[PDB]
Amino acid sequence: EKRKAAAAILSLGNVLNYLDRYTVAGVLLDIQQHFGVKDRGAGLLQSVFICSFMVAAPIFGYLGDRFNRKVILSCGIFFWSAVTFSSSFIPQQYFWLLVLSRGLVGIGEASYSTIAPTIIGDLFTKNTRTLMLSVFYFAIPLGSGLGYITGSSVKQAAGDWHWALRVSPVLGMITGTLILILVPATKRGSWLRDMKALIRNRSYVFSSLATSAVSFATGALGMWIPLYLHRAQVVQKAKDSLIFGAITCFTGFLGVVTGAGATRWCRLKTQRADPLVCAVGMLGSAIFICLIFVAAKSSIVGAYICIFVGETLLFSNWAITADILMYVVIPTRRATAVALQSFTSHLLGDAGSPYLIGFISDLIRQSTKDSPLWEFLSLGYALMLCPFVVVLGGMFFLATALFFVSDRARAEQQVNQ
Ligand SMILES: CCCCCCCCCCCCC/C=C/[C@@H](O)[C@@H](N)COP(=O)(O)O
Repeated sequence: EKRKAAAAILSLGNVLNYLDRYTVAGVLLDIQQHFGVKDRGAGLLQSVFICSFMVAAPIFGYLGDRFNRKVILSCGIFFWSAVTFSSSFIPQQYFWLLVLSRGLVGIGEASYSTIAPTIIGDLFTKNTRTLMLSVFYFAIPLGSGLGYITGSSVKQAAGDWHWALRVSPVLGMITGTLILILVPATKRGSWLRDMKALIRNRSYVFSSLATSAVSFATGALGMWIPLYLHRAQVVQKAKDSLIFGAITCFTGFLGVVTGAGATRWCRLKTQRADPLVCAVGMLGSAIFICLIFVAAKSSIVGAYICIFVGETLLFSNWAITADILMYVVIPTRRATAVALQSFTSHLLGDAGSPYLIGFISDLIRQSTKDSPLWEFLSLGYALMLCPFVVVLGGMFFLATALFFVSDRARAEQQVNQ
């Protein structure tokens, strides 16, 4: 009751946590025409969000261990909710204010993302704990798709795009209030040596690189596909991001389910089933992601079908990389491994993926005739680097597969002693 409600309100907070990152991505067209910026600043928004998130996350993992986790969590939520509401009133000439507010929202969300799973893990035990944490993660695809749908529908209804940013913090105030009320005051229960031991961990290194490629593809695509689809529709002379949000929710759930089923099918034949599957999914999704840019030139329904299948296949290896890190890393180094892997996946992945895609798009457009057709074509050419990164991530998962047996053998050897 007390702890099941706490888990419920923390799951709602995570829904809001992910609903506030993709509200900007679902209204990006209106932001560009309002502020007059090109693809570069549009990518810079999400890049600054992720660059602040990945730097604040370790610090809040260090502050939550020392001080009250629930106080930091509640102050974080309220803080990003306020930054989101206050930034909705930014006038036209201050785009740097909007980018800096995106960065501040990323700092606050880092507190929640870092501290809420520890609270849920400390409230529950065993299977109860495993299910509860799962419900918390269930909010990633639901939150993302709801962010897309919310931004698009609120811009459609209100006649303005700021209301996309204005409607969500009202729920964050209530979630922070109930986290003050519902969530109990739960208490707490060398890194460089662990890093020295983990750099020689070939399977951990290559799994981290594969996760970095996944993050690159996910960040760039989730930022730039709702806008690429709109440009495709305009050249093929709102709805796009609503359909994309529905697809995002359903494909996140379906991808987790299908990855679990595939690994459960492959446990009968290969000891390297966990990484190998992760590779075959990636080289699968890379076939379909590229097809997004082949179908959208002629049909948007084909683009949606390819998004569906490629997003199901890209999201299948989300829960299997955690399996690999559990398998190959001894539990004393597992916290450092998770922290460093998150930092590496952000830094080499989605911290610069949206800005890189925007910069490539702008550089293609500058050396070429300017037109809606060429806007759409330049964004497609820029986005064609996501399939290449997915191919490299599949190669890195294969390299993890070659060493999975050896590294898991040494991990079991060390934990048995
Ligand atoms: C073409 C690719 C476009 C990609 C766009 C991505 C935009 C952001 C979407 C983020 C989706 C995350 C998917 C992960 C899902 C799992 O963590 C949960 N479903 C686990 O919860 P459980 O299901 O176990 O309850």
